[PDB]
Amino acid sequence: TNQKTKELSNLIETFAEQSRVLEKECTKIGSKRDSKELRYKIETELIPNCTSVRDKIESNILIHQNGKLSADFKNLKTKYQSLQQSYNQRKSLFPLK
Repeated sequence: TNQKTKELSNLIETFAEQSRVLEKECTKIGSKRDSKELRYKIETELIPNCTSVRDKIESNILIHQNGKLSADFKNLKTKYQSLQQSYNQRKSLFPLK
């Protein structure tokens, strides 16, 4: 409703996308597309931006005030964590060469 909290959803809205992205880039990790540029883009562009997107959401106290939104990012950062883990492992099992 509020413009301030509205701006938060904009960050979350991206996180939500970045979330699917991580799982997207993570799904290809060690699978054909497996390329240094990918893992690099992932850790140097995706995750860094996804998590950075969190700090932006977490920075907005409205995230702690708004119960609904509070869960929004929480679900993203949460699901995002699973992605990094599922991929981080795969990346260790599917080395490039």
